[PDB]
Amino acid sequence: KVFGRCELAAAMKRHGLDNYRGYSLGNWVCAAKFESNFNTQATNRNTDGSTDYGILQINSRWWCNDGRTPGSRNLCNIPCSALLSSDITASVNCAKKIVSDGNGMNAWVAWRNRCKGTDVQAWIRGCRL
Repeated sequence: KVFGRCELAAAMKRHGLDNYRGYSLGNWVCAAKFESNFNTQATNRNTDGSTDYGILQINSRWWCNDGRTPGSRNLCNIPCSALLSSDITASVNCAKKIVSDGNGMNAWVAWRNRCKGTDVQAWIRGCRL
């Protein structure tokens, strides 16, 4: 599923991401834009052999099982395929655990490089929320 910007903002808000760990909703929308272009089916292979999955490009080295990332963990307790669903529940729950893990949203390199320090609220501007 390819979400609209405001559609995703509303879904993320319903699932409790606004202000989660102090990160306003715009941060999460910005992160999804630059990680996946709002596409739940996005997958990208990393040099280390792990793969990033879903709307927030959650990585198989730590967070989910894909059966092909040697030495990895599955801290979210899910198959990585769960992160590709049109229903973002799994991605949101897993993201809550990632962002709570010490480094905050810096876990998403695209957030750090493209959202951090910018007017992230612009990403939810005009949205009925």
